[PDB]
Order: sequence, then C-alpha cells, then structure tokens
Amino acid sequence: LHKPDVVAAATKILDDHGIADLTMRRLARELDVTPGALYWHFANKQELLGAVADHILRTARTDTADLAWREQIHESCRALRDALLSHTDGAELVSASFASGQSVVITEIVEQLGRAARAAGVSDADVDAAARTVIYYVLGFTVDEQSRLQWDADGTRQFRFGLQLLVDGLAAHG
Amino acid sequence: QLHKPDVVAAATKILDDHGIADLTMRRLARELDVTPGALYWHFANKQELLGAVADHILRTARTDTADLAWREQIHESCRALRDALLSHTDGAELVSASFASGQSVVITEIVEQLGRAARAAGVSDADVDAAARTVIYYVLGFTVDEQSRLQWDAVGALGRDGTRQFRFGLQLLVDGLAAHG
Repeated sequence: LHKPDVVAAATKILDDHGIADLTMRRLARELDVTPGALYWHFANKQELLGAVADHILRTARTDTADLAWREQIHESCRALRDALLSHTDGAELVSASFASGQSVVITEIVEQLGRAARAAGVSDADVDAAARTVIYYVLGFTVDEQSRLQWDADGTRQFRFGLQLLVDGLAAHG
Repeated sequence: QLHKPDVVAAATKILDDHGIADLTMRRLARELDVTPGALYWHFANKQELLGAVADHILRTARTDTADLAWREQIHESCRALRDALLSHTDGAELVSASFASGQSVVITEIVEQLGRAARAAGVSDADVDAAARTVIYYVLGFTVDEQSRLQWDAVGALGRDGTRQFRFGLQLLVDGLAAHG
C-alpha cells in the first residue's frame, strides 16, 4: 500500500460520496484491503482527514513573494477558496483538519497570512490571531457557500468584499 | 397531544446530551415516546427541525443595542451570538447549517441588525448585507473551530483565552468597516 494511493482513493470517496462517508472502514473496502493495513499510514480518522486536506490544498499553496501584503492576503485567500470549492465538502473537511491540528498546509497558509499581518503593522503578539481571523472568515464563508451550492441543486465578489474589510482592518494597525 | 415548544426542547436536550449527529426525527420520537409520524405535524423534515432548534438556541442571542454606538453594537451582538452558540453541544455547527439552509429566523434577524451598524459606519446600502454576512461568517468560523477543539479536548481526543482572540478579530472587522467612514 503506497500512501499517495491511499490519499487519492480517500479523496475520490469525498468527491463521489461526501465527507460523511469518508471513514477508515470505507476506505479499506474501496482499496480492497484489510482495515488494519490503513493504520500503518494513519493512526485514526483525524489523520486521514488531515492528509486528504493537505492533498486538496496542494493547489492552494501560492508564492506571494513579490506581492505587497494587501495583495498577498487577496491571493492567498483566492487560492484557498478555489481549492476548497474544487472538492465536495472541501471547506468542511479543511475546517475540521484546521481545528484538529492535522493539516500541515493550512498551518503554512496561516504563517503566510501572518507575514502579511506583520507587514501591515500588527504587533508580533497578535500576528497569529490576525492570520486566524482571516482564515475563520474564509472557512465560514466557504462552508456556507458550498453547503448552499450542494443543496440548491457574485460569490467571488462577496468573498472579496469581506476580505477587503479585513485588509482595511489590518491596515488600521499602521 | 404534542406541544411544539416541548418538541423543540426535547430536540435541544438530545443535541446537548448526544451531539448533532444523534439529533434525528426517529431519535426525537423515541425520546418523546411517540409514534414518529406525530413529529411530522410540526416539522416537515430534519432541516426544519434543525432550524427550530437553531432559533431556540439563539433565543438569548438577540439584545437591544439601539442605545450603543455602532462599534459597540457589533461587539455586543457578536458576543451574545457566540455565547449562545457555546451554550449547546455542536451549536455553532447547527446554526451554521441552518443559516445556510435558510431555516433560522433569528440568524436572519441578527444579520439585519448588524447591517444597521454597517450603515452607520459608512458602508453603502448596496454592500450592507455583504458587510453583515462577513461578520457572521467570522463569528461562525471562529466558534465552530473553538467548539470543536473544546469538545475534543473534553474527551482527551485533541492532544486558551477564547474571548480575547474573539475580540481581536471582531476589532479588525470593526476597523475595516470604519474604513468606509
């Protein structure tokens, strides 16, 4: 069992069936393996969801070297939301993995947002809080949006507006 | 006969005791010791039931802020909202999903109330609703994340000045709104 195959099969369960069906027992069945084989790669569901979040966020990683802080926030957040919207229940999966401490990639995006907050003038003690505030808004926005798209079956402009409130807010620390 | 207030209350107790996943129409009927069909006289489906439970949870969240300056209105409303969500197991998640499905009347009222503060701040009428939703999305993302962490940590499955962190994000939003002044 190669870890990237496990992750890619877990991501297809999510896409085809939703976050609820993404369980270790179900993944084992789709890979045609004894379930114990999966616990060589993930100690539990929360690590599995973390690896799937890191995989769907591979395209959320964005180089904001050579962008001023305002533009880095906008771009980081654009790429994050696009990645989340690219998979069924993507925003919900990333929210859970952020809350569990199990996504490496979301933590990197936090640190990048924190470098932008720092450049705007936020004190070092508050940088993390500032970065997280942006993330909460993005996740809240996108969970809501996805859930409406999935059920009821200018988004970008609304998304950008709310982000701009935050950027104007950060700029009040200068 | 079944009194709708009693049904909502029973549904809220299942939520508190067992979590959002266990709040189903079949479980609710079992806890009330009634035939399941009786609940369908009060709610057509689980989303309507969750909506009523959301409005019940958010009963305490509404406060009259008319006497306050717009900044303090946003602070007062959002604190009351977070506190109501934290008062019930999975409350922030349940209110999120009900806002998204359009089934909570109280959250719609809170958003309109926040739109009045945005308008004092100088946000244009065309953007007041986006401004108000922006604040809500922050409060919901913050509080879903906070409550997941607290719930996991209480079962030692996680491996913190909530309030000060909450206030700091609210203040960024307020300062961003004021930038429209």
